[PDB]
Amino acid sequence: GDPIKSLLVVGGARSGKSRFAQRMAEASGRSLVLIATAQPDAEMADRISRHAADRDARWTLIEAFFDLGQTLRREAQPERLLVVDSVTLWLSNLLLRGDDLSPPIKDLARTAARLEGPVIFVSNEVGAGIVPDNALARAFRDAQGMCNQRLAEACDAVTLVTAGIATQIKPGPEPVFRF
Amino acid sequence: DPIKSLLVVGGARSGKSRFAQRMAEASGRSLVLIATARWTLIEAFFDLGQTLRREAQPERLLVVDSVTLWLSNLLLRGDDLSPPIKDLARTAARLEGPVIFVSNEVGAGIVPDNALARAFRDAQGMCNQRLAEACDAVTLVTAGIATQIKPGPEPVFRF
Amino acid sequence: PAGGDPIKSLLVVGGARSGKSRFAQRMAEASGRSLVLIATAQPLDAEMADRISRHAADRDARWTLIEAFFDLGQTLRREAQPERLLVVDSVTLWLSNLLLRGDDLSPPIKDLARTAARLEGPVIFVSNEVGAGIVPDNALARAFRDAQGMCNQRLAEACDAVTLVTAGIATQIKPGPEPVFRF
Ligand SMILES: Nc1nc2c(ncn2[C@@H]2O[C@H](COP(=O)(O)OP(=O)(O)O)[C@@H](O)[C@H]2O)c(=O)[nH]1
Ligand SMILES: Nc1nc2c(ncn2[C@@H]2O[C@H](COP(=O)(O)OP(=O)(O)O)[C@@H](O)[C@H]2O)c(=O)[nH]1
Repeated sequence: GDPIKSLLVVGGARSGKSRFAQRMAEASGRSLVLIATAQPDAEMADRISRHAADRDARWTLIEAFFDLGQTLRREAQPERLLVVDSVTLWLSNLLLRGDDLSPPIKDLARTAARLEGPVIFVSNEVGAGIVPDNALARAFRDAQGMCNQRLAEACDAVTLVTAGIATQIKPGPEPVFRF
Repeated sequence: DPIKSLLVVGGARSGKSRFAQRMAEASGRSLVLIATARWTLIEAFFDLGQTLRREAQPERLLVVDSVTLWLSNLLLRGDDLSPPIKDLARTAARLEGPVIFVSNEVGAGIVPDNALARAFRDAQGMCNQRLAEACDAVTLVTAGIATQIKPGPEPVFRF
Repeated sequence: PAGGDPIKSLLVVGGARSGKSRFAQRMAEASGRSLVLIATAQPLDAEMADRISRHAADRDARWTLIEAFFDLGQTLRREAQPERLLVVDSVTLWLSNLLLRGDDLSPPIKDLARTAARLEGPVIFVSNEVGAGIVPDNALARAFRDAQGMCNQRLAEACDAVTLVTAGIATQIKPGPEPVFRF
């Protein structure tokens, strides 16, 4: 079909969303850049090594632990495809630093909608479990859900990845009901 | 084809509440909100079934704010949830006018450590299955995007 | 191949109390095969014993039951036959049994995924999505969540068909062409 400038990929923990984003990037023929958001315990180091092992010499790596929107604005061009490592771990970095999450979320969705070069956003679903016991985890769950809603609105295409299988949900007609 | 009932399921801050609200405001009907200036507003923490029967008319379009919190209530009071959940599903088929039920998916994380969360997780799943079966239509809302799963033929696999 | 042609393998994925077991049961009862439940659930407590009771009560006398708390791949390889249909109770509870015994999870996950390629008869795998909540507090819960996600990826790749069950309603996601994008 026609080229898009923005894809959002939403999936659970260890859903295959990362691998799916990587394959969509490697099929594009663009210059490939990974926008890394993960801060390196041994659980994170293992993830970062797994991902790095499974990326060949075509890939450039730029770190953006906090300044993700600014990084996207600076690095995006038609000749390149940027893949955001994890929207989730970027949100996690802001939360734990003390940041108010609503402005950076609003700014990222604004940036997504105005992109001049293609970007794939990889993000977690974290909303389909029980209400968390502590306040900070409830605020994170809330913000990640708000963030994915804003990004889905801004982005040209949205895919859900379940057990390694991609399903497109945008573009697509919203269901209509007559009562 | 017109429908009498819609179940809307999503995660926390999925966009499902605003999806259900917006489906009413597209309907041409007399929009009403149930809680557990074109809108009325009613409370039903413990009667929901009984309530919906009373407050539904052919011209009205009710919206249940959370199935999720009504469940919580019966849970807290120590109620056997199997009969009430069965009742509300029967109710959902026989309303005097249309109804949009808004409900959470809560089963797609790990098994909770405390008994009450485990019991609520279980009831919420059974409740969504029973409302999905009774309702004419069911939509999954994911990151603010609605996908229809009913009506539509369920897949069949042969062995 | 047409969609109604016999398949060898189906993965059914859903959250807790999603209808996934009933979906598997319905697909099995529509076949003409000898129906065998491969039970992985241990009656560790009253809550598990209740779930076991509900599953036993749901199944008419057409069903045979074979326990495989730990040795699931070996059980499938031994018990699969062209005239039988094997239904795996819960992949999730098999993994939970391995997690608490202390086994490394990756080798038996990969063995199960390869096994699903070359059974002598058809199989349905019922498994939980456990990835769509918040990151767990403890290390064992985090290791479990990660292994279950990896397991479902491997089973979905290996199986002829994959369905997501949500509020008791099945949606097919395999077979089906993957989305394609140009950038
Ligand atoms: N402790 C911890 N581990 C994480 C976190 N985020 C990701 N991980 C680990 O990385 C896994 C997800 O790996 P990844 O390849 O990113 O998954 P995919 O892209 O969904 O297939 C999880 O199951 C965890 O093991 C986090 O915030 N905390
Ligand atoms: N305590 C405990 N309960 C569980 C576990 N696994 C499943 N259950 C219970 O069994 C319910 C799932 O029933 P099941 O018939 O398997 O659901 P379906 O196949 O998803 O409809 C859950 O909501 C829990 O109440 C577990 O590991 N521990």
